[PDB]
Amino acid sequence: SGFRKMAFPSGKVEGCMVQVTCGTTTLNGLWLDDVVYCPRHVICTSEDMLNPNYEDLLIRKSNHNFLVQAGNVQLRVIGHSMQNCVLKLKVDTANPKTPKYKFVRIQPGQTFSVLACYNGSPSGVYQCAMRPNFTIKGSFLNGSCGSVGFNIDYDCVSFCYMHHMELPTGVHAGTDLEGNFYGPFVDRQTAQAAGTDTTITVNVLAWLYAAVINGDRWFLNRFTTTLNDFNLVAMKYNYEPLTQDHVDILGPLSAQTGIAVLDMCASLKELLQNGMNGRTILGSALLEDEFTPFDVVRQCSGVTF
Amino acid sequence: SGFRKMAFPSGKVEGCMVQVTCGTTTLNGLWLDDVVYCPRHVICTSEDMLNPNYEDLLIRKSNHNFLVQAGNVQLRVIGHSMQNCVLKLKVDTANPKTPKYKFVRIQPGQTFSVLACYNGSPSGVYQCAMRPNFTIKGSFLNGSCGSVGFNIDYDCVSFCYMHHMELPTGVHAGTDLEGNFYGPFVDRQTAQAAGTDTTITVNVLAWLYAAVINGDRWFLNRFTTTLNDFNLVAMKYNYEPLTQDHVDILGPLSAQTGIAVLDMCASLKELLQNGMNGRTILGSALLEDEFTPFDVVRQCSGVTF
Ligand SMILES: *CC(=O)N1N=C(c2ccccc2)C[C@@H]1c1cccc2nccnc12
Ligand SMILES: *CC(=O)N1N=C(c2ccccc2)C[C@@H]1c1cccc2nccnc12
Repeated sequence: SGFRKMAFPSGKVEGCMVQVTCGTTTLNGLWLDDVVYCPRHVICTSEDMLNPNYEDLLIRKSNHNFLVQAGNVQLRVIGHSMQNCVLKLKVDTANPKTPKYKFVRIQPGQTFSVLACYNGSPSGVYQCAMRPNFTIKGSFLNGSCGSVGFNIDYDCVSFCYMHHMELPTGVHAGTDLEGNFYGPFVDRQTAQAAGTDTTITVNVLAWLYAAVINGDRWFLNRFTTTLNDFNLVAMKYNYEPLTQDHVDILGPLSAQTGIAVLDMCASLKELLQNGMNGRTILGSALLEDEFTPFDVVRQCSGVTF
Repeated sequence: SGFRKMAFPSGKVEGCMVQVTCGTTTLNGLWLDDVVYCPRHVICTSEDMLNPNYEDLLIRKSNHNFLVQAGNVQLRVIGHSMQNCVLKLKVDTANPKTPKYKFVRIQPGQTFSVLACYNGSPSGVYQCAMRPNFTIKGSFLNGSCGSVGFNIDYDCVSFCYMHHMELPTGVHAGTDLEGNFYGPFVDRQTAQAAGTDTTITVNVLAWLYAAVINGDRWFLNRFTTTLNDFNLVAMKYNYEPLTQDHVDILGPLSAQTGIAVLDMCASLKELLQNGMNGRTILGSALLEDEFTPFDVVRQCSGVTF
């Protein structure tokens, strides 16, 4: 049946993308009800980014200094305020295309879809995981600021990420929809450290179950292991330790395939210790950790929205 | 800046997905203007699929035997006809959400986005390439029939694929929007051969340019080669031969990076002959061929729709 990195349909989110301009700077905004959300660094010039004092920079700005455009229509700004690293522009008209929505702060290891935008217009959609070190490995060029990450539950869009910056290492950093950064990052053009990244062990195991469901079974060995013995091998390979919560979450995929979680752990241990020996799993020559146990189940059931 | 497998925004295509039922069989249809397009095997039972005579099976069906539903609204069917392996149901109302559209028959090696649907509702979106052997490696469960593939050019949606079946090998087969299968496949439950698959050489080269644009340069060697010498190595590795048309298409990426196409060919030759030696390129331990030279340029310019 196949297994792919699948993003959510983006239609409900396209209808919310606007263009926000403040002087020389243009970026993307999110229009829900009568409020437009965008990164607060829309108020900065290139020079201001070296060491910005956002409170002082914002005081020089009035409602008329912000131009919001949705399609070829100019929204009128009647209020402005800073909430952490997000700017909230109150507009005179509610978005008629506002979907049912929630703002959520996702956990490291969880996935979401990104609708990459430029000048308020969508260009593409792809799936991402929030790394354990709170960075994402996306595809974002200059102008993509304000692009959002989200998940869908039938009719409800849960927004979880807003793009703010690229670190000098090439990975991406951003905030939740309340303006709080994921990780220790700050909205300033200064060299910042993301820290050691680790592999999402529960996600690699979920992907091994999807491989068995789709006929790939070569990696299955005759060994089993214990949670502590496996974790001795996980720490050496910078893999996050496995806990009984992760084993419980893997329950449905273990019940569907007849393979106990600890037996799948022993196979992962031998893959970590001996490599793939020129072989592939689900069309990949690496161990994949950007698929949660939920993403595996959704793709095998055909859950719709 | 990053490089990802990015699908087109799916909003314009979600508005066209309907559910089509004929007796016991339900699948997805595409509603454009006053016509619904769906696989003709919507008229079959499971037993009929072993050896269907579509002309005889369709004669037993009248307009009232087809139920078309878009959301919770039942469209009235006022005409029906078979065009190759596609059924065309004329309805009494035009889709108010019909985008600007074209039907196109794509070439092997070209890419497109798939909006996987179940019961007329979208579940996800992902990018695919039409393999040189006219199969696709997608993610499709029972009920996904009628799901469509497409590309977007600013405001115009070009539909290129309709999902019809999975081969016993796990790969997927389907038609263009005129009902003509890509490849030698037929809509029957019989064992079918896809034939030897080859690697899209021009796509692997485009991906090597994107790697250099994003800082990955380790694979660049001090060698060059000729078109015929490279093709001697391509034939041995089941890679499609490179021609001056492919070299011309790679022109912009060669001009952007300062690396002649034939020098990138020599690097590909050494990667084919010596492997990756435990290293990765753009987060992959395999040579990627599902990105066209156009997909690389779009992702480095930020082209919007
Ligand atoms: C996310 C994004 O588009 N940008 N982030 C930028 C940044 C610069 C210094 C420190 C942190 C973040 C620059 C770039 C950007 C933002 C807003 C408007 C733009 N217009 C043109 C080009 N780049 C940008
Ligand atoms: C594409 C698709 O969903 N299906 N294709 C099927 C097929 C069977 C035999 C030979 C060729 C193709 C079966 C499956 C399907 C189609 C239509 C309705 C369904 N309802 C439930 C389950 N599967 C299907």
